[PDB]
Amino acid sequence: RDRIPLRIVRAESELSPSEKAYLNAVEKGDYASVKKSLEEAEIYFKININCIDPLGRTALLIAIENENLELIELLLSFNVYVGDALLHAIRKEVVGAVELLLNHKQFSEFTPDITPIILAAHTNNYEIIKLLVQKGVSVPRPHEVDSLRHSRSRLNIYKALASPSLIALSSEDPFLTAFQLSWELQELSKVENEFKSEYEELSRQCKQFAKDLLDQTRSSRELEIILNYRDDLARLKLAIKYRQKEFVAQPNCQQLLASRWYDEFPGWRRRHWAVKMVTCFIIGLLFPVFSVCYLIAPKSPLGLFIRKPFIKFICHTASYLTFLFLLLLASQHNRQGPPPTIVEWMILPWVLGFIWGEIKQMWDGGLQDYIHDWWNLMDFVMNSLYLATISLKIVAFVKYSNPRESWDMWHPTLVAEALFAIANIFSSLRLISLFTANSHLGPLQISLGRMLLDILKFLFIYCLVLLAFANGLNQLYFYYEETKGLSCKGIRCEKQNNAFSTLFETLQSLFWSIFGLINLYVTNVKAQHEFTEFVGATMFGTYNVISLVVLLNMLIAMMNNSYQLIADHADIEWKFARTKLWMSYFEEGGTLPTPFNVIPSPKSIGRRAADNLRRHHQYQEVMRNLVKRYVAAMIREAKTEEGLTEENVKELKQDISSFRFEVLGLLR
Amino acid sequence: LQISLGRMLLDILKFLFIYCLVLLAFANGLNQLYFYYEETKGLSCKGIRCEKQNNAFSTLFETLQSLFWSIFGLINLYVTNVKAQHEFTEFVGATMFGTYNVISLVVLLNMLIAMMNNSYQLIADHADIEWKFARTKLWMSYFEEGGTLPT
Amino acid sequence: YQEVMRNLVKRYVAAMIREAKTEEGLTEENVKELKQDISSFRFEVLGLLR
Amino acid sequence: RDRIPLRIVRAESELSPSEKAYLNAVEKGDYASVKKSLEEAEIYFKININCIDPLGRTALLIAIENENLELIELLLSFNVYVGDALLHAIRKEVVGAVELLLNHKQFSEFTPDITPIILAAHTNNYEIIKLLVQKGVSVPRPHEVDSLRHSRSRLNIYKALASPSLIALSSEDPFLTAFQLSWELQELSKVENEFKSEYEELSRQCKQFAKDLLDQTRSSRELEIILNYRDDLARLKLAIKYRQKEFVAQPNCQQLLASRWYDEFPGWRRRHWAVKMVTCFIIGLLFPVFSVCYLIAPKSPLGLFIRKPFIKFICHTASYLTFLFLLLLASQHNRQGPPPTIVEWMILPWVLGFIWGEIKQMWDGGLQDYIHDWWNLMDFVMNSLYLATISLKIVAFVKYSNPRESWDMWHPTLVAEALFAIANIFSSLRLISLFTANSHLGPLQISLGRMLLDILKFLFIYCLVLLAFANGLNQLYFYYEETKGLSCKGIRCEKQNNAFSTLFETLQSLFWSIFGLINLYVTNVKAQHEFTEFVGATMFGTYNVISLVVLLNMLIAMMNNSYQLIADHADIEWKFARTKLWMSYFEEGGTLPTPFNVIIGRRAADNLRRHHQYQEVMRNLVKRYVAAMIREAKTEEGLTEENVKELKQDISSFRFEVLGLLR
Amino acid sequence: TNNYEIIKLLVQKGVSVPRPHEVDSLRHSRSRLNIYKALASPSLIALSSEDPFLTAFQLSWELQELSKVENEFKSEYEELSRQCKQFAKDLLDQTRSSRELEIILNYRDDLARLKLAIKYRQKEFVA
Ligand SMILES: CCCCCCCCCCCCCCCC(=O)OC[C@H](COP(=O)(O)O)OC(=O)CCCCCCCCCCCCCCC
Ligand SMILES: CCCCCCCCCCCCCCCC(=O)OC[C@H](COP(=O)(O)O)OC(=O)CCCCCCCCCCCCCCC
Ligand SMILES: CCCCCCCCCCCCCCCC(=O)OC[C@H](COP(=O)(O)O)OC(=O)CCCCCCCCCCCCCCC
Ligand SMILES: CC(C)CCC[C@@H](C)[C@H]1CC[C@H]2[C@@H]3CC=C4C[C@@H](OC(=O)CCC(=O)O)CC[C@]4(C)[C@H]3CC[C@]12C
Ligand SMILES: CC(C)CCC[C@@H](C)[C@H]1CC[C@H]2[C@@H]3CC=C4C[C@@H](OC(=O)CCC(=O)O)CC[C@]4(C)[C@H]3CC[C@]12C
Ligand code: NA
Ligand code: NA
Repeated sequence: RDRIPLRIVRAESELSPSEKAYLNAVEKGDYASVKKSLEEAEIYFKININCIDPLGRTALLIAIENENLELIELLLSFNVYVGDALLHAIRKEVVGAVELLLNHKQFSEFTPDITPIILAAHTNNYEIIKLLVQKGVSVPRPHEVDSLRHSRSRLNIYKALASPSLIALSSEDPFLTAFQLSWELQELSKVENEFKSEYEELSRQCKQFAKDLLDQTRSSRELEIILNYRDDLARLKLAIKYRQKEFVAQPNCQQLLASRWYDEFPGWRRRHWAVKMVTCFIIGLLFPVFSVCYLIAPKSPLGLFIRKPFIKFICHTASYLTFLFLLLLASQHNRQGPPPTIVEWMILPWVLGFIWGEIKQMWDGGLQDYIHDWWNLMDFVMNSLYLATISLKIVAFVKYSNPRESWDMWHPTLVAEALFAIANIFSSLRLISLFTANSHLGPLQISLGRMLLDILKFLFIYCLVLLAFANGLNQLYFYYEETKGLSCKGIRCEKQNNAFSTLFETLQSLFWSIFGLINLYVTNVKAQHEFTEFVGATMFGTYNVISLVVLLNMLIAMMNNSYQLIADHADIEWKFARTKLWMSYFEEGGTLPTPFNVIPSPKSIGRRAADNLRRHHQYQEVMRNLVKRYVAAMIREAKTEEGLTEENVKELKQDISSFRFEVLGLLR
Repeated sequence: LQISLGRMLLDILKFLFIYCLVLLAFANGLNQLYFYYEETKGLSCKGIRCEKQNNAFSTLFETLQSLFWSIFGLINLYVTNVKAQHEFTEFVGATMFGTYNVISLVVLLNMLIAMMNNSYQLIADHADIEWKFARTKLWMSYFEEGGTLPT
Repeated sequence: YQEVMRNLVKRYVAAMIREAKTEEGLTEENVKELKQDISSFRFEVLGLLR
Repeated sequence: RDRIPLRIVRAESELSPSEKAYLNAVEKGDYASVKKSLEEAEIYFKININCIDPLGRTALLIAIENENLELIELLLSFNVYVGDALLHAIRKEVVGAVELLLNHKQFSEFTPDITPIILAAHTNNYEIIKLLVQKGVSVPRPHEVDSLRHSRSRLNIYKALASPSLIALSSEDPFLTAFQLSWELQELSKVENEFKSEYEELSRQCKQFAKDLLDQTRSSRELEIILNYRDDLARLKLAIKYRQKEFVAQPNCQQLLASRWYDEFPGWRRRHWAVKMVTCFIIGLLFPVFSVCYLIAPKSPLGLFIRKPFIKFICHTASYLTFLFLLLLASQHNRQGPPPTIVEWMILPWVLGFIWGEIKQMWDGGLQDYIHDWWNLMDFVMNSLYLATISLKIVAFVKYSNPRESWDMWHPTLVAEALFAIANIFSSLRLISLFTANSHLGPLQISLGRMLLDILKFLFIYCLVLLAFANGLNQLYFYYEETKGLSCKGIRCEKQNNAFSTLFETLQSLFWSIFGLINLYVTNVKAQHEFTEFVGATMFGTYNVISLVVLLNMLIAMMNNSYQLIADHADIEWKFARTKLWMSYFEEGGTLPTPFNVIIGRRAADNLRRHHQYQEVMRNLVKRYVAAMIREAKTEEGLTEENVKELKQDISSFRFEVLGLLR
Repeated sequence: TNNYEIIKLLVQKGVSVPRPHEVDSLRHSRSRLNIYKALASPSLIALSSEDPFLTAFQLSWELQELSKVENEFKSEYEELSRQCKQFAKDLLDQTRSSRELEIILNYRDDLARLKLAIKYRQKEFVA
């Protein structure tokens, strides 16, 4: 028509105008008119007590929303249907919920999984949670042997258990509850792609709660009581095990790890940086001097001097540097390859030292925690190529005796030299992993290492573009141009005669055509077919546009967004890996670096219950202090939020209005 | 503008030490693989800079020049041949040179672009107040007497 | 110089105490102040009328 | 020592504890204890009335800060030294300043340039400004024939004049006041390096005020009364003249300009885009048909057809496209050259049309507004190369008669062909300036054009790096090499024989070595000097690192920050240039594109009628605007603490009055 | 808390602060950071300082070079040094009249206060 008719499609019963006067009496703060209207309401005919608006509000709630406790005492003095009014008393953090605890299909606003203590934990109010635990309320355990209720109810249970007040109260130790809950919520967010950000939010909440308990640690003996609690530094090991990147790199914790890392050094971190370079240089030069000791006399000044973990790092990395200067020296110095040089004879204790060090590293931690870090996998590939290299040198020495250059092209000396060179690339890229100790080159290296996983998602797409244009240029050019009468037959050849002939040759031609290293005369046919040459050069041109312009600048943009997202969490991430580095040098069994790891390098009971009860009650005493001052601290921080909702004005408004209705009731 | 670039230089110089260790890495590899495989001293010109590029991976210093100039498009593929017939060492050497070009030109250099995107975003907030500090360091070196009558 | 700094510290302290007022954010404890400024007045007037 | 002592270094007098009881009688709202203590204060024994805290807090101010008007009436009933208390009544927007207006070296908190109406304009409260204009208060004019007071006082005067309530009140028309003040504050921010962001902030305030008056225009006849007010569309021409990029691209004004741009197309902007391409294609094909008319009969359907400005754009740009397809056709077709082909005989009316069009464009607007836009300068260079081309063709035809290739190397046919080709590059890059009409290719082109000025600041640094490494590589390679036997002698040759020989050759070698186009055998010496070859290749290497690894990625980062700063304002600043494109086709005298370009008391009655009509419309807009901003002052989603300081005394004074009536 | 009135109420009774330098470990660095956090407030420097520009400059220098010493608590001492560097600019902002500004920027205990400001890297005092 010309107009639209607006009618209430979903009908509401509404209420008798006398009932509207009763709900006008309440919420205005009338202690007189509500009492008069309820005494009238005893007579059944005039009005009903449990009257409900078309918009919620069944009488009792209005006395909670407009926070007035005398009307709650008046309505609970009568028989008002409570229903879910206790839960509405929990949301607003009204501590008049005592009056709903101590005393006394209908459109419940809440999902029916909600018990009072679940919604008490969601509001994170310490007082109401203490008021509900004192009566005794349980939570269901989450594990299982129609579908929205199950995942919603499990997320409400984990959302309730992850609150820092059912972990401050009702936990034997809140650090294990925060750590194990952060683990179960993280690994639970990986299970369900749906509800991913909510379980990640809860795991971030548990990871922040533990740092906010560390922040309350004064008097550093308490910090050692926390970080030594074995049910060494067992708590830190268990914190690094659960990836608690904010528990570690608390500034209190790094004081403990930094002093532990600097045993006898005095004000080492106060000296000049060039003096630090001189001390690290001359300690790095004397690494066989300190490590011949601890084999002669481990109870000695030099034997106790390498037991200090900052000196273990300079001895371990200094030994590794001399291994690398010796590999620099290897290339500056017969098919029957024997001891080719004195260099290799010097190399074998270092290589057996790294193989022993990686097997010894795999004897503790397991292949899961070993295979989690990428540098250990790089050590596996490196040392595997060292075993292949020395095995092909031995096998090359036996059963071979002498053409100069002519050889089998799979002669094991050549494969030994090639795998040796690849193992030198992988061996001398380990110095990058030495950057996490430095404070300037540290966070940079870990930000790049964090962008690598976003690059490797991108190169898949590029590999499918390579398979695409490789199929296309091979298919078009394996008939038209083929040369078998040529001398050098590859892209490498100075002439570049065949590029797209075969598929592997085409993959090399496109991969090298990322760079400016393959010329156009590549795409010419020895015959005279200008159509297939033009189609092939257009094929190669759109490859260069999609790869060089379309995708590589998308990779730049992707690393711009990823590096923006990384550098926020760079400092707290760097220090977690710096502790991982530091805390691998605290333990004994791990001193005496690689050439001295196995041999000197060749010239070529009621007291258990007493300590458990001692340490247990001591730790629970410290926890009692930390949970006390923590709950006081967060309650303090609840007050300061710099924002006032509209229901605070709703509280002041009735504070004035009920006082008006009472003074005017006493004056008239 | 000049002071924002001067501000980004200290973040570049932290970056080039990583690249120097990558140069040390692939230089150790390509020297170690190509010092025996090929040599040939019967050349009129004998380096990368020559018109034919005869020996590039032969010496460590020659390999450092070959990788550094292979950042740019200035070193051709026929560099990685062997005068003898060893297709395996030529392929492993060209794969090592290829992963050098991927790590240096595709991953390392665009990470440097991203790093200068974040650093230049962090600098240009405090650009106006830090330009004028250096402008008064320039101005206030001309207020005193004893420094007039130029060079 | 101490007279000039007397003037600057005077008008500076006045300026920052002026800027403490205009923060565009009220914490909840301000409502905790107004609520007791009504509540004590309630329990005093009701103490004088009863 | 072991401690550090803390003493009050800047000591002041401490008020007598009775005076502390008097200043504790105020700040609580006592209407009884203040009155008793002041009646006691008439006796000079116990308390002086004008008592001052060590922290401001004069007795009167506390009654203003804690906003209580009855204590202001009580203190002004007595003789309290007011001083600067009126100004403190202005800051808090207390409308009890009436009581300080109608009635009645000391540490003034304010700079002594501050009159009441300047600080009334800084607070932007309409009511207090109306209360001070009704008494009659003037502002000093800013112009001049010890130094902080002068620039601070001028910035307070311009800060007061730029407020949208001394422009809503006290201005004959607030659009000229907003436009001219935005101009004077922008061009005043360019004068003073210091205080740049503050005058730019005030000019942005004036530029927002005008758009916020156009937002109050309902009933589109009012919008035409505003946008036609000549003291055509004179107010939009004057708005584009003052770079009011937010006045233009209000959504109300772009409907007037869009409907003006579409005269007799009923709902053109609703059709399918391919149908739009067909209509623009066949109107673009019939350009000579519509433009032979308006020469035959300008009072005719086809003569009035080309007077519509959307059809002028398709005829002008379609004619320009056929000029460019004809330049494509020129290269697909004797020292003493003629007008050699039929092509250039066809070209000459096109070229004389553009020269006439640019001289005709320079007859109106002046060389300042003409030289402000860059495409007009590009037209100047293009048509200058056209004059040089045809002049060297005519000069080449006379006094020359025939070696086919062996020529002078400066022979005017070659210079004519080279300048003709450069003029074709410049001529066929004008199609990019056709992008502002399109809604998808529009804001992109203007964002790139706004990054160009940030690129050109960067290339001067790069030119100094070129002079640096060019001085080095020339200085090192001038001696060691100079192959003067080679058949081909430069970088462009097949062998690249001498590249760092001379300075110009070195500049070409480094510039082309930005790209991968110069090999390494360039840096050899014909002699055997490995040290100078290595130092030269290290200099060339550090040139490649500074230019390609540091300098060019810094340019990428710079364009990342600049493009982030541009794309916030990209859409509004696109539409300003789109109305600069649109509004150049509204006027007559400018039709008939390039090849067809050449070949009395009633005045006072209309001035009073338009003047009183426009003042009535502005009466309505200022009324509903002031109502709109006073509505928006209420909703700010933030309460300062002094609101709680108002409610707390509104309870406290009521307490000390009820307790005064019951006891 | 940076409240001027309560600080004036406590200085009038006479209260001292320990000096930070010395010849179990959380109390020492936490107590040191509370002492420097208290001395860096712009009301102990408005009161209880002979001249607050030298106190702001020298405290910004000791808090910056103290943040370089301790890698832990780095952002907190940098925050306090930024607070001291903002305080000096917020005292310049209160300079009305050219003559006063020259009294400040000529105070040798030339332009000695500008030279001493550039010496302490006060990039917001300058500009
Ligand atoms: C598809 C999944 C991957 C992501 C999607 C990619 C988006 C689609 C890519 C578009 C296809 C590439 C264009 C066609 C290639 C081509 O023409 O290459 C084919 C040939 C190139 O020369 P040949 O003909 O000799 O091969 O084109 C020509 O004949 C010459 C004229 C064409 C000019 C090309 C204009 C396109 C602009 C591309 C360069 C942009 C540079 C950016 C810097 C300003
Ligand atoms: C390690 C510390 C530094 C940072 C970490 C770097 C991350 C790991 C880098 C991955 C290794 C590089 C890939 C291997 C190189 C290689 O294959 O090079 C080795 C050869 C290249 O040709 P040759 O065999 O002739 O040498 O590979 C081939 O045989 C041809 C088929 C392989 C195709 C490569 C596909 C990988 C994609 C890389 C290009 C991406 C371009 C991006 C634009 C879209
Ligand atoms: C100065 C104002 C401009 C801005 C300031 C620029 C910052 C300073 C620039 C540093 C100087 C450049 C380095 C020296 C050039 C050079 O060595 O070039 C000189 C030569 C290059 O080969 P030649 O010796 O044959 O010339 O160096 C060598 O001999 C080979 C070994 C050096 C390896 C260079 C390692 C530096 C890393 C630079 C590449 C980074 C690539 C980034 C992608 C990962
Ligand atoms: C080929 C060999 C002979 C040398 C190749 C490596 C060296 C040239 C450089 C490259 C990386 C540098 C390393 C990078 C990082 C560190 C960590 C850094 O250790 C610290 O920061 C000390 C701990 C602290 O700072 O508290 C100083 C030494 C070291 C190993 C550097 C030692 C010198 C290295 C190995
Ligand atoms: C793709 C390469 C080969 C360039 C093609 C040459 C021309 C045919 C193209 C280049 C730019 C195009 C122009 C770019 C922008 C416009 C504006 C546009 O005009 C409008 O938007 C109509 C007004 C409106 O949309 O309200 C449509 C035509 C036109 C001139 C285009 C016409 C066709 C042009 C001249
Ligand atoms: Na390992
Ligand atoms: Na023009």
